[PDB]
Amino acid sequence: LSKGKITYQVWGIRVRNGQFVTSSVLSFITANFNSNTLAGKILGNSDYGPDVDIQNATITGPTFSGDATSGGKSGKLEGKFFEVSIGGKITFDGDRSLDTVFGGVSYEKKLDDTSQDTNHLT
Repeated sequence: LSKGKITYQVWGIRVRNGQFVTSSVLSFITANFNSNTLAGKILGNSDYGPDVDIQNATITGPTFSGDATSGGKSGKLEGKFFEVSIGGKITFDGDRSLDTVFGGVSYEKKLDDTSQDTNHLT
């Protein structure tokens, strides 16, 4: 994970009414391994509830973290990189019903991408 961009296709899980419900037209998260930045959005639905937005997260080695917002609440993102895959968790201290674990697989890899941005690959 030394350079390039990977755009992942991701799904979150929340608990609603004593069951696990998934999120989501696709949810992307993009990791830029040049600039060590990450961004994306988990799209919800009526059961999973509000979308999760991730602007300007950070990458260090095979780990990433940052802030997220969902339903007006701010969350703390932590996750890992492992077709390759990604997973993580987002905690919302102001409303813990928004807490979610997510995972995903690579949608598009550009390992020789030399851009600095976290715009999704298509």
